[PDB]
Formats: sequence, C-alpha cells, structure tokens
Amino acid sequence: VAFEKLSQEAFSRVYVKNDYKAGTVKATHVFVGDYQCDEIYNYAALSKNENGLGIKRLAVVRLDVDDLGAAFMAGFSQQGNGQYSTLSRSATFSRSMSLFFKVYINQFASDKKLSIIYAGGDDVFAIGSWQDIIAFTVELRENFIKWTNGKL
RNA sequence: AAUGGGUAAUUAUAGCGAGCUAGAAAGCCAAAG
Ligand SMILES: Nc1ncnc2c1ncn2[C@@H]1O[C@H](COP(=O)(O)OP(=O)(O)OP(=O)(O)O)[C@@H](O)[C@H]1O
Ligand SMILES: [Mg+2]
Ligand SMILES: [Mg+2]
Repeated sequence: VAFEKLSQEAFSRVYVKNDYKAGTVKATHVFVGDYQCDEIYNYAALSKNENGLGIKRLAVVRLDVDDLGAAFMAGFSQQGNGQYSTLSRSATFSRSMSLFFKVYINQFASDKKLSIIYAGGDDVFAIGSWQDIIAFTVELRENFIKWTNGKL
C-alpha cells in the first residue's frame, strides 16, 4: 500500500519497513533488509568499467554466521564463573545481531551495484555485479569483525 | 748423405631457446510476465 492510500484501505494493523519516522499511521516498524541498485538482469552488463574492462558476470554470495545459536544460547559463560549468563545479555545480543543484518546491511550496500535478496538472522543472500559482491563481503566482514571484536 | 715416410693440433665457438593479441562468445533457458 502507498502512503496516502491508508485513508482508503481498511486494515487492522499496518507494518512499516525500514523506517524510524513517527508519521500518522501509528504503524509497526519491521526491518527487512532490501536494496536494488538496478534490475537483476542488468548486473551482468554493469560489470564493465568506464573503459570497458570487465568480465560480464554476476556473482552471488550467501553469508552465514558461524555457530550463531551456539553463541546465542550459551555464548557468555566463558568469562567469570558464569555471572554473565543472563537474559538481558542475550536479549541485547538478540537486538545487535538483528540490528546488524536487518538495518546496517543497506549501508554496506549503499552504492554497490547489487541486490540484497534477503538478509535475516544469520543469513544473507545477495545477487549483484561481481566486482561489488566481492567488495561487499570484504566490506561486510571487516565491518562485522569490528562490530563483534573478532568473535562470531 | 741418400732412401723411405708425413707427423701433431683443432672437429665448431658465443648467443637467443619463443614473444605479443584472443582465454570462450551468441542462442535455448532465464528474462520482459
Ligand atoms: N537472529 C538470530 N539470533 C540468534 N540466534 C539465531 C538467529 N537466527 C537463527 N538463530 C539460531 O540459529 C540456530 C540454527 O543454526 P544456524 O545454522 O542458523 O546458525 P548457527 O547456530 O551459528 O550454526 P551455523 O554455524 O551452522 O550457522 C537456531 O538454533 C537459532 O537459535
Ligand atoms: Mg547459522
Ligand atoms: Mg543458519
């Protein structure tokens, strides 16, 4: 639905996607990772340079956090005698792994010629032109290892 | 002095030993629906 079409359509709950404005809808703020720099079928012909030097290919990356449930569930018990194995640490860890992959991934794909098809929980699936997809995951992890101090 | 004979050495030497351009394209399919 569009913005002003909320006057027209009858609903019960409205979900708003990748937004922080208050607005008049009093909606529910979901966070779906999404980006398109172009259509999917143009990413092969976008792999050229300004010279013409590039192979007409498109790359696809599927990222995955390693041992995510093993770091969610147990996670913190290594430091101390176990005095950091609480709900609020894992609830903050719950946000910080969703705040990364569902919001911050569009900043990493700001001007890259790609399309994040899905990013959620641990998993990313992002088609795109091959120079940028290779540059995406190098730029994603080098951010994600600074986000987590090298762990996860 | 005549006369009988040739004898030894070298058997190639110094280099280059490949260079550059192309390294899969276009259809089917998928897209556009
Ligand atoms: N957003 C999330 N936050 C915390 N845990 C998650 C999230 N999404 C999935 N999981 C966890 O991931 C587990 C499934 O394993 P998954 O492959 O998804 O990641 P993993 O546990 O790190 O394993 P792997 O190393 O194979 O990726 C589930 O037990 C679930 O609890
Ligand atoms: Mg996982
Ligand atoms: Mg997983």
